[PDB]
Amino acid sequence: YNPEDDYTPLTCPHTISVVWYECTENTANCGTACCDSCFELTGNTMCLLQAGAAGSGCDME
Repeated sequence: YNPEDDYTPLTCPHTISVVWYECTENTANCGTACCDSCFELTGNTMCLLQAGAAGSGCDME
C-alpha cells in the first residue's frame, strides 16, 4: 500500500513529488493537519505513521 494511492492534490498545496517528506519531516508544516490536507484513508494513516514516527518535530493534534 502506497499512500500516494489516496494523496489529495485537489486541495493540497504540495505536489506528489514533495508530499511525503513535506507532511512527515518538514516541521514548518508537518503534522496531523498536514496529512488530513494531503492524504485520506490508509494514505492518511501511513502519513500519520511517518509524521509521528517515535518523536519527529511535527504537530500531531
